[PDB]
Amino acid sequence: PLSPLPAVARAELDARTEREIDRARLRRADNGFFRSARDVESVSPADGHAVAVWWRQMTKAFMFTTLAGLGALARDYARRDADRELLGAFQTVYQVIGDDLDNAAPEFSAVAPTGPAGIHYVWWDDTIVAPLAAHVTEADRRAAEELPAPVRELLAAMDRLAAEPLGSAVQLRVVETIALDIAVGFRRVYGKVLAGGEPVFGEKDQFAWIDAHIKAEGMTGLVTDAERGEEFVRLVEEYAGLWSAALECFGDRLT
Amino acid sequence: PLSPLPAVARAELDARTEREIDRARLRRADNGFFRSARDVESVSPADGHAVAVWWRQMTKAFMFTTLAGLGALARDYARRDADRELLGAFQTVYQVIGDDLDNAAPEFSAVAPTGPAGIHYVWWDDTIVAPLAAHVTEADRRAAEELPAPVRELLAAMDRLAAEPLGSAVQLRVVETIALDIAVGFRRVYGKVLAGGEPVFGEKDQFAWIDAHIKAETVHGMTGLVTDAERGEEFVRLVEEYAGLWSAALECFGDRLTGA
Ligand SMILES: CC[C@H](C)[C@H](N)C(=O)O
Ligand SMILES: CC[C@H](C)[C@H](N)C(=O)O
Ligand SMILES: [Fe+2]
Ligand SMILES: [Fe+2]
Repeated sequence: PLSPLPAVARAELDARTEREIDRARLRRADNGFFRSARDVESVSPADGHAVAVWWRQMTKAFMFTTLAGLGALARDYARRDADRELLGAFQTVYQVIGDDLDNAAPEFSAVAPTGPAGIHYVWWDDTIVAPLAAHVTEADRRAAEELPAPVRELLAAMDRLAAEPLGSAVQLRVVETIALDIAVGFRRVYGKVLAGGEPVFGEKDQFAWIDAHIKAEGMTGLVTDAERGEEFVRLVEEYAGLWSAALECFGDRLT
Repeated sequence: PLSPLPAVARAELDARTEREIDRARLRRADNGFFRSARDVESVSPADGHAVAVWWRQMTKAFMFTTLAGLGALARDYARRDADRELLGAFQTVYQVIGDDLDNAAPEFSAVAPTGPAGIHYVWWDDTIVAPLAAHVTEADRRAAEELPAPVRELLAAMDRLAAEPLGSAVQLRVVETIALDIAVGFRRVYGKVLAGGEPVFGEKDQFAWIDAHIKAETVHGMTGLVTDAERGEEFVRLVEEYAGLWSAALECFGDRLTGA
């Protein structure tokens, strides 16, 4: 009869994880991506396009490997009797993934393309990558798809967490924290990409994907014993560090 | 370059799949569960309770192992380029799971409890198993939890499909075919449970779980996830196995309703 840790023990896990995120240099003030997105004067199409391709692959992998992690947990709950407080947290994960896979929240369903075109990595590909690709060469496009080492390392960690029953809680706990600052950074960068001196993105609804996200924006509820709690913090530490290294790679390329 | 098979080959897979469901004797007129549910004059609390406990465990495993199977497919899609037609079929699996996990379809959310109390195996436990359990002895309650062999075999197949990237497609293809007849069967069975001379289910709203399932299946493809001919053969083999085990588990229900 599986149950979550007592509340006060879960509050401690929340504080420890909020500290690891601090420690990983992911806050609006500490990560170079959020800073460069604000500081830099203009962005070349090739630089903006490369970051857009990297993000497409990162968010694709985030969605699918978080769903896989939820499935790993589902496999366990098929063979145990999770109590209703655990089941509620399990439902939350399913609901949150539904933003990226099916535009669940009204902030998304009103504006997103329907069907598969609305899946968030596809919607990003169609509305950010594609208009930038017209301003770059095929050789550039192929180069952008050879992902840099910090992005590759984060994707490798997502593949490992795809098999971990704690994996979806780890990924959503970290990503939900930094999501809004990422979205605001993108709103800024792609307003500053210029081609014939002129902005590539110059209408309102070319930012639909980004603005829907800024509008739109407990996981420890799935920890069932103190040991799994320790594993949760260990995994958050690894994953938060890899996310930070990947976002600094964004900042470096934008300069 | 990951794409569904051409529409001609998928239509052929669909026909082979319908034939496997026919051969498994899962149709309305074939399976002993639907027959017994229509024919029996009355159902004892102990017999109704046992079937409801077995059902609770079967539908709990169906939900979690189908979601696990979707996760196994997600593992593969994380590193491949599935085209938009595959992605659309993937979205559909996610949406359909949401009925049981989150009462996604409006027919369900209009009556279901909110939060985890609305998960379908939990809602069944609270509204069907619990009122029946008031009318059975402790010995009988413990016996009901000793699941019979055909039920255990089906749960084991569900565990095996939890790891299979085709597993969610296999389970939904079969269950969506038989869901209406199962729900109608339960409406008939639990309408005929009497304790003393009184109906155990004497108020319309006690049937809410069953009536919602009947409406959702009434008022309203998985082969689209098959990406080559070798996977198509595996899909048909898995459907044959899984449909056979579903039919045997339902035959076990029918036997319980007609026992000496
Ligand atoms: C990593 C996920 C981010 C924050 C966003 N939800 C997206 O669709 O890309
Ligand atoms: C096996 C699933 C059946 C058809 C129903 N959806 C339920 O919640 O039990
Ligand atoms: Fe998203
Ligand atoms: Fe259901």
